[PDB]
Order: sequence, then structure tokens, then C-alpha cells
Amino acid sequence: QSVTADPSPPDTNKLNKYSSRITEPKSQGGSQAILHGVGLSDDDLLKPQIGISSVWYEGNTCNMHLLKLSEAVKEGVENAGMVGFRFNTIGVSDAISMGTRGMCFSLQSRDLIADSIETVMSAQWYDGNISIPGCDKNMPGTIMAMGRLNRPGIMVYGGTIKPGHFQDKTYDIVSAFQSYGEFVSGSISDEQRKTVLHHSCPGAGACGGMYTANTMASAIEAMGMSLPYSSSIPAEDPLKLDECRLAGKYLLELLKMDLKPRDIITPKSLRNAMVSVMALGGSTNAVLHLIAIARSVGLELTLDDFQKVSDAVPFLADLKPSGKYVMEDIHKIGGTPAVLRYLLELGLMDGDCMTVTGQTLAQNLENVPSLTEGQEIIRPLSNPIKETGHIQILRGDLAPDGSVAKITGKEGLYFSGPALVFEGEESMLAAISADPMSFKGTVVVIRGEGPKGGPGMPEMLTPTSAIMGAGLGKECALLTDGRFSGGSHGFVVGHICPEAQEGGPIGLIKNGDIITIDIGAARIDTQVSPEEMNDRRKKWTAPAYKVNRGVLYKYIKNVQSASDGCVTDE
Amino acid sequence: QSVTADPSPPDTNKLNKYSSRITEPKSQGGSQAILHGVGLSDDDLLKPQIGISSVWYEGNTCNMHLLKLSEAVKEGVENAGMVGFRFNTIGVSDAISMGTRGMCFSLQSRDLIADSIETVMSAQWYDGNISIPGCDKNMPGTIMAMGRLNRPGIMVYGGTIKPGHFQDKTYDIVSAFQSYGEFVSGSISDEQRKTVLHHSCPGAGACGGMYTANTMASAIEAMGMSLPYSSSIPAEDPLKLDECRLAGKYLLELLKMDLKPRDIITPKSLRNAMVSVMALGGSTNAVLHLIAIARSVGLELTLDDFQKVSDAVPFLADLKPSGKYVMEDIHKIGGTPAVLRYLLELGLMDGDCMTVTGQTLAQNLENVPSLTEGQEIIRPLSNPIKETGHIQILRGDLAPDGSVAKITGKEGLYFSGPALVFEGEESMLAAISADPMSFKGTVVVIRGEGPKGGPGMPEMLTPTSAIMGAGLGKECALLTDGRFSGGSHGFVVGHICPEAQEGGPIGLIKNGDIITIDIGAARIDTQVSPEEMNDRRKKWTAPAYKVNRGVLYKYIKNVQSASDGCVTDE
Ligand SMILES: CC(C)=C1CC[C@]23CO[C@H](C2)[C@@](O)(C(=O)O)CC[C@@H]13
Ligand SMILES: CC(C)=C1CC[C@]23CO[C@H](C2)[C@@](O)(C(=O)O)CC[C@@H]13
Ligand SMILES: CC(C)=C1CC[C@]23CO[C@H](C2)[C@@](O)(C(=O)O)CC[C@@H]13
Ligand SMILES: CC(C)=C1CC[C@]23CO[C@H](C2)[C@@](O)(C(=O)O)CC[C@@H]13
Ligand code: FES
Ligand code: FES
Ligand SMILES: [Mg+2]
Ligand SMILES: [Mg+2]
Repeated sequence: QSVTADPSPPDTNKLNKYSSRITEPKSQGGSQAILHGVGLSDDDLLKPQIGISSVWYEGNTCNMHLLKLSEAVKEGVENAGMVGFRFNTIGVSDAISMGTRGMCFSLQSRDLIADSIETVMSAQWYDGNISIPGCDKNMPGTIMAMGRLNRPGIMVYGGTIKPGHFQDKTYDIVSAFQSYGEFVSGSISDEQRKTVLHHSCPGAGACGGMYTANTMASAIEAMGMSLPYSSSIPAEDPLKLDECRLAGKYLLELLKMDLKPRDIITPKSLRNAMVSVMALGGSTNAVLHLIAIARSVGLELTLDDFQKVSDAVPFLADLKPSGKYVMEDIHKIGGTPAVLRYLLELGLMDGDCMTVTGQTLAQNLENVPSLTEGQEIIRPLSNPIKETGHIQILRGDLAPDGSVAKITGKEGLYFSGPALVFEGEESMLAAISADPMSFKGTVVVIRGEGPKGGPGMPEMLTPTSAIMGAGLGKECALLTDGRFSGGSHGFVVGHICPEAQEGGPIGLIKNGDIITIDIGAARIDTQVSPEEMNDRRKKWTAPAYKVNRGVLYKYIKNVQSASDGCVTDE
Repeated sequence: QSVTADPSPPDTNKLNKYSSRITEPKSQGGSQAILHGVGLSDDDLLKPQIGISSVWYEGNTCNMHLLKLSEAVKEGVENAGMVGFRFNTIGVSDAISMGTRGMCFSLQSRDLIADSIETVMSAQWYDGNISIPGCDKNMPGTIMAMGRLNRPGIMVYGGTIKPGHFQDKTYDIVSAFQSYGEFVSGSISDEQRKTVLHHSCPGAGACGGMYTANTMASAIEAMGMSLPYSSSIPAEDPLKLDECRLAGKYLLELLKMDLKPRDIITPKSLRNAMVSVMALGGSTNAVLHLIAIARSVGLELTLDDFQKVSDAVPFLADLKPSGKYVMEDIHKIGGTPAVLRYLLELGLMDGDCMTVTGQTLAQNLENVPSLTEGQEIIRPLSNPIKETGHIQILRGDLAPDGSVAKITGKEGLYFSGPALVFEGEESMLAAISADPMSFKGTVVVIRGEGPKGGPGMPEMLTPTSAIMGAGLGKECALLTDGRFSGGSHGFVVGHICPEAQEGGPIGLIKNGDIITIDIGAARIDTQVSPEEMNDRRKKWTAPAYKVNRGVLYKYIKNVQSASDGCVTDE
């Protein structure tokens, strides 16, 4: 819990606790000369300095607008009497890289982003931070950096993309991904396929459903580290620019209070974040990212913590991918604060947690308009979509250190079938192409896709959509030490630990082993005896790492297990 | 030498070898929908995609102009028939962080930059790269990423800052750093001190002397990975913008030739780079960065390689800090190509190395105007400033795995003195404050500043300027496992390996040990017997790491020794 990462300030009530290190001593005249050179007056040197870290880049719709938002954040910082210094990190697009080896680089970019913002804040002695992520992994990456530094900070979510519309039909990135399967199946022509591709993503913003971006944005708001409505204002909405211009005012107040990320991110605000995930049907990736965020502030968060919140919180929101609505429809019925107000009224949330407004969650939500009368997106507690949360933690013989599944309650309580084992996604997809019926009734195992084996713990969508299009949805189960993206109508488990590369039982499974998934017992078991499994283990040798240089070899050297949130700095 | 880091392309003569992975298969319609959303037409999808990676940020003069350069690079990429996708990494300012704990974050940002550009190029499937660094570590960071990817790439140096001028007096960042010592000594008043600070850095650009930025920029041009004149055109010069607009034309040609970084960065172009360092009196940091660059392409480069080139190449350039002129004065006498033309004419360089112009170094230099008649910056081979290079590799008892020193030839051949040992820069500076005369005649050892002990292998300037201001310049020697920045008029050695944190002999030195530096034997020796040293070693226990989380704990876990270039991905 005693984190030692970044420099500590060189007194109370001082607003420039860190930048005074370089703006005040005569022995740092070199630093002051650079600062004059970038435009600071003598008066400016007395002011707090805010690092404004955006994740702009031009090759992704989620991120191409973030420089325009960064300009607005800087203008608000200046209007609040402080100095704004913009800088920008990298990010990668899951939508672009999905289905390719580029996806091996996606999860780790969260931790690269954390390292990047930490590096700049520490070296330049900035007093506070405003981050503008726009896309899946960007968000937890910025919060992790704020937790390590423990300097006042606010996350401004870039906002969600608007749905595409063409000829009385609604299209999104899900439409684009689905289009190829509908072409091969014969449902649509090549001409209809191309139309979907040209009208799926009309502008800037993150993916609209309850995928990782909106899950994490909502969760981070719920955790108190974004301003109210940050998660539900669309990316191109003029209110997003207004939020950007106001972050500086709110940050000034945080500096006056010295309200820091470790004052805001606590066991109870972490639970608030998890409640929001459960209630909205949020992504299983939130397990990885919330664990990493909790670790970044010196706290603990286990898989069991997620299971307890899941048991305690019903799934209430009729939102894609599980349901029919998108983040804009939440926005039109009162936004994320309206949802959280309802959950707080139900006693599911703790209102006493401090937030980046300088007030408590309860104080923020006191004044917010409630959910729109007659709305059908957020179900009553009396009529939930599921009595408990979607997220389910499975252990048992084959996942002794844990695993994560999204369970709707429609797949049944059990699946038993002979294992069909693949060393990588490629061999699985080839086998289901040549011989789809060989999959009927099996427990499909795609191993070697974990943090070290993948490497990079890639997300895989093609296995579930291939299973769906072969008519095998409820007829087989899918297990991996990596991650699955789309929903089957059957059992789909990821994050199996230990991963195959580490010699976990998943790497000892053989074709024909009878595997039994039991949701009530929360176990993925094998009919193979523990003694024969141990025999296989004694004979097992770890495969060679797939890379020997570069960022992914460093990831292999540094990354902890999926049950440990794949943190890299421990 | 067999590097496995990044994805390989999914045919010859194809110009979009990598982006075809996502622009051509119907199974990647999701990728194509994102690309349409960011503005690509169907015709645009057929074009090569260039990742344009700048290191812009607002808090440093070296980097604040790089977004404007990035816009020009993109416009040139489009004018050459390709698609330009801008993205931006982080960087840190050595001028701002020097003298503070922020400096522990500076060297590692080179390797963070390499990881960042590698990550984006791999995930987004870009065909080529144009990088726009502006500051010390940025430059080798971008080349390392290009070496790992081995996709056609060009480095555009951001260019050097113009000298500040006020009331018939020339000021630079060196003036600003010197100002405090001149205030404490009484040479100048507080009023004169403040004047230097306001007129030292008038605009955008890297430091003007032969510090790391200009050393590396020149070295990277000499290595063939920048266009001719990139290193010597000033940052605000309109020709820099013209260079930016032309990089796309040159990159198109590289894609047609499939001339890749591992075709350009070879043993012989690495030697060309080292020749340029020796001849210009370049920074000892170039030892670290050129080793890392050579490793990134699967090549070897040792400390002995530097000593052999140093022995073979005289110091010829009258350039700060060793001399009086700056990079702009090279620029006014024909620039870096004119210098390299002279060295090539002397037979010091290999002209057959391919470069990013698509032609050889000799072909580039055939047409360039020679050095301005009557110039006094570049000495003749008959009258060099030093018969061999400044860079000197020392081993011996106390640096068995090597060490690096800048030797002018003025300090003599020997120094012998009792050791005065400090565990960190702070205790050294306090001791020389309270008791300066206790330093007279000693060999000052500042240990625990290496890659893992510092951590971060920080650069330290205050020890040499404190020694200078106490009148002790030629009266003591300075040794460290970290790095020293400014020049003493005596012996100053850095990069001592193994570092103290790793239990190298430097961590076993005690106050009073007689240390003898012998330049001719190239040895740093101790009078203590090898048997007593081994006794000390058997009793020695490694100190606890100073951090336990964050980017610097990861650095500690990953970094190799200074003699190994402090690479992190092996
Ligand atoms: C960030 C780095 C490089 C550090 C090395 C060891 C210390 C230095 O002082 C200690 C620990 C610290 O608590 C402070 O007083 O500032 C924080 C900073 C770190
Ligand atoms: C399931 C399909 C159709 C997706 C559309 C684009 C994304 C949505 O969010 C992104 C990419 C994803 O990384 C997540 O957050 O889960 C994976 C899933 C796919
Ligand atoms: C970059 C990553 C994650 C890789 C994992 C193992 C391989 C895959 O194929 C091999 C090696 C490769 O030579 C290719 O044919 O493309 C390069 C890419 C890497
Ligand atoms: C020696 C003094 C006065 C310097 C002025 C600013 C810089 C120059 O270059 C930068 C910072 C440095 O990182 C290098 O490249 O060596 C260290 C040295 C100091
Ligand atoms: S790919 Fe960026 S939020 Fe979906
Ligand atoms: S600090 Fe950037 S080049 Fe000197
Ligand atoms: Mg994702
Ligand atoms: Mg430097």
C-alpha cells in the first residue's frame, strides 16, 4: 500500500506544490529560462502548472477530435488563473486491429499510456493533470498515472460516437463487423455490405454500446474521477467542449482542497465503480482495468470482490450489446448521473465518496434531474434483466486462479463436452472452416492467447462469430486464456488463469478430455484425474516466447496475470 | 541478429505492404469502416499509409513547434499520393528537469518513445513512418522504433533553437544554467542574473551546442536516416518546413525501392555516425544511443568499437561546449553535408552506404557545396583540435566492464588521489558546500546513480559546476556510475560498469582508497588489493530499490548496463 513511484513536492495551501520546485529556486534558472522561452511571464511562474494529456491521433474515429478538446481544456485552465501545458500520448484502435496480429499491442497500450503520463508529470513538475482519453484502454491508462502520481487530476472522457444513419436504417461499428458474416451467409449482397461500411462511423467518438470505452467511462465517473455527465455527453456535443472549459475551474478547487486521486479512489468508490459496471451490463475488460486502477493507488481488488458486487447488484440497463439502446439514449433520459442517482436511491452506492467536483457523490446527484418519466432503458429493481450481474468468476480444475465470463442467464447452468483444443486462434478458425460439425457439442479451447503467450492477451472476435454463423451457438462452449469480444448465446469464458504459457491446467488439456462448466458451483472442471493432470504437468515444457525484442517482449517480461489485472509495474 | 518484435506484411512492388492487411480483405470491413469514418475514400484505401509521429508538447522550447512541422509533413505525404496519419508521443526536457529528481525520468523516455511508436505502427498497420523529434532522447527513440519495425522511415529533426541576443550580448541555455554560479560567486548581480534568464531561449528548437540533440541529429544524418541538412537547418527556418513537405516524396521512393531501416543502418553507416561524433566533439551520451540503435536492427556495437573510431578520427570542429561556435554557424558554412563531404574526402567515411534519399551518402554529397572558403570552424586534418577523438573508454580495477569519459588532452595523462565517496548527488553537494577544501586532491565518487541505482541513470550538472566554482577544477577527479553533463577542466568519468547497485567495484570503494586514473593505459585503478576488494564484495549487500511502482520500477526491472546502451527490451 506504500507506493513509491514519483517525486514528492519540495507547504500546505500552496497551489504550486510541485512546479515551485523549478519556478522558485534561483538554482533552477535554467528551468525558468526554458519556461520564459515557451511564453511564461514572471507572473506566470507563480501560477500552478497543469499537464493536459490528450490521446489524440488521426487514424481512429475515437481519437481524431481530441486535440480540439485539448485546446478547450487549456483555455479553461488559463481562465482559471493557471498555466496549461498540453502534451499527447499514443493510443491504438481495437476496431481497426481486431482480427489481426496488431491486436497483440492493444491491452499493453493502457500501461504504456500510464507510464507516458507519469513520465511527463514527474519530469516537468506539473501540479495537476487533466486527461482527455477517447478510446477503450486510454481511460484506465490515464487513471493509473493519476494514481501513481497522486496529484490532483480530472479525466475528461472524449465522448461516444453518434450512430450512423442511412435510408431509415441505423448502423454502428457492430454493423460493420457483422457485415462480412452476413455476406458469406448470403443474407446481404456485396453491395449492401459496402453500404454498411460507408455509413457505420459518421464522425468522432468512442464505440456507442456498453463495450470497454463506455463501461470504463461510466465506471470512472461513478468512481468520482470524472465530472458529472462526462461519460454520457456525446463526443461532438457542444456540451463536451463546455465540460472541457470547466475542468480548469474544478481543478483549481481541487488544488485548493489538495483533494488527490488517493483521496477520491478508495475501497468504497471502487465499489461504486463496480456497481455501475454490474448495473449497466459493462464489459468483462472492466475486471482488468479496475484491478489495475485499484493497484495504482496502493489498494487491493480481487476477482472475489467482483463476484460479491455482481451477486449484490442486478443488471438493469437495456443497452447494447446485451440489449437494444446505446449511450446516447442514456444521455437523452438524464445521462450517467441520472442512472447513478437511481442506484444511490436503491442503496446500492455510497454517497459519501469525495469526487472531482470537490463535493461528494451524493451532493453531485442531489440536484440532477432524475431518469425521464416513462423510460424503458433502466429497469426497476422489481423487474431486472438479471437478478444478479452479468460478470461471473469461475474457478475449478482448469481455472484454479480464476477466469471471467459474461453470463446472461439464458445459456443454462451447465455445459459438458469433449475438449477441442487449439494452440492459437488461427488453427481454431481453420478447423471450424474445414469441419464445422466436428465442433458440435465440444468445449472449444483456444489457448496460448494470454498476457505472455499471445503475447499481449489479444481480444478475439472471429471465434464467436464463426461459431454463431455455423449454427453452433448454444451447441458448444468457448474457453481461452485470452479474451473474447462478441457474445455467443452459450458459455464463453476468458482470462483463464494460470495461462497456458505459465503451465496452468489449460495448457495440459488434451482433445477428448470431458470438460464440465457449472455456473452454480462456479467451476470449470475436467474429468481427467488430478493425478493424470499432474503427470501431464511433469512432462510439460513452456513454449518459446513468440517475440524476443521490442515493446511486447518487455510486456512478457513485466506483465502479471489476468487475475492480477495484467499490471506491469510490480 | 534475428529480431522478432512486430508483425510482418501479409507481395513485392506493392506499396501498401502492411495497410493492405486491413484495407483489402472483406473480413476487415470493421477496419475499413473506421477508416472511412476518419475521412478515407474508397480510392484512399488503395494508397500507402504513413504514420507521422511527432514529439510535440508545449512545456519545452525544443518541442513546442513540432505540431506545425507535423502538419507540413502530412501535407507533403498527401501531395505524394499517400495517406498521412499523425500521432504524437511524449518527451521530457533535460533543461527543465536538470538538477531535480525529475531527471531520473529522462533517459528512459527514449525507450518509452521507441515502444510508443512501435506500438502504433504495429497496431494500425502503417506502411511507413516519418518521425519529428526535437530534443535529446527523442531522436534515438524514434530510430529504435524504426529499427524494430524495419518499415521504410525518415527522421525529420525538429532543428536547433536560435541564439538569444540582448544589448550586444549572446545568451543561450548554457548562459541560463551558468547564471546562478555567477550570482553566488559575485561576478554578476541578481539583476544581471534575471536578464540572462529572460533572453536565453527566444523561441523553439533544441539546444544549440554539440550536446546530445545536435550530436544525435548529426549522427543520424551521417547514418543516412535523415535527409541532407536535416540536422543543421534551424527549427524556425523556412527550409525546415520545406524539408517537412518533401519527406513524403522521399518516403514514396523508399516504399518503391523497399529500402528499409535495416538496409540503411549497417555496420558501416553506424561507423559513419560514430565518425561524425568524433569529428564534431559529440556527446558521450551518443555512446548509449548509438549502441541502442545498433541493437534495434539486430547489430552489435561495443565500447571498443567507439575507442577504435575515436583513435581513428580527429576532433576538428570548433563547437560548443568544447569550442566557441554553434550549429547555426555550421549551417552558415554549408551545414552537416558540407562537414560530411570533407570527412568523406579525407577517407574517414564510407560513401557506399544507402540513405533515405534513395541514393548513397557519396551520391548525396557529390552535389553539395563544400565548406565555405576561409571557414575556421572545421579544422584541417593537418591542424586538428585533438589528434584523436574526445571520447575515451576506461576500464581497470574500478570499471572492469567499461566507462566513458570526454578527454580534451588538456587534463594530463594521470590523476591519483584518495577517494571521497558519496551515495548520491545530494550528499556530495552538501559536503562540498560545508567543506570545499576537503575535496582538494581527491577522486570524488558519486555512486548509486546508475540505470538501476539512480534509478534512471540521471545526468548531473551541479557536481561539476560546484567543483569549478570552488576553484577545484584541475585539483580533483570525478567518477560516477551515472552521467555528468558539464565539462570540468579535469578528469570526469561516467557510465562506470558494473554500477554500484549491481555490486560493481565502484560500490566497494571506501574513503581514503587511492584511485589512479591512467589515460594511456585506459584504466581506473585502486591501490586496494584485489583480495581486499573481494573481501568487501563478499560482505556487500545490494541496497533496496528506491521505487517499488511505476515507470521507473519497470525500468529497474528491464534495463541493461550502460556499456550495453541501457537497452530495455532484451
Ligand atoms: C522518483 C524517484 C526517482 C525517487 C527515488 C527515491 C525517492 C526520492 O525521495 C523519496 C523516494 C520521495 O519520497 C521524496 O521524498 O521525494 C519520492 C521520490 C523517489
Ligand atoms: C463485438 C464487436 C462487433 C465490436 C465492435 C468494435 C469493438 C467494440 O469495442 C471494442 C471493439 C472492443 O475492444 C471492446 O471494447 O469490447 C471489442 C469488440 C468490438
Ligand atoms: C508481433 C507478434 C505479436 C508476433 C507473435 C509471433 C509472430 C507471429 O508471426 C511471426 C512471429 C511473424 O514473423 C509473422 O510471420 O508475421 C511476426 C509477428 C510475431
Ligand atoms: C551543460 C549545460 C549548461 C547544459 C545546458 C542544457 C543542457 C544541454 O543539453 C542538455 C541539457 C543535456 O541533456 C545534454 O544533451 O548533454 C545536459 C546539459 C545541459
Ligand atoms: S475502438 Fe475506440 S472505443 Fe471502440
Ligand atoms: S533539453 Fe531539449 S535539446 Fe536540450
Ligand atoms: Mg477493447
Ligand atoms: Mg541529455
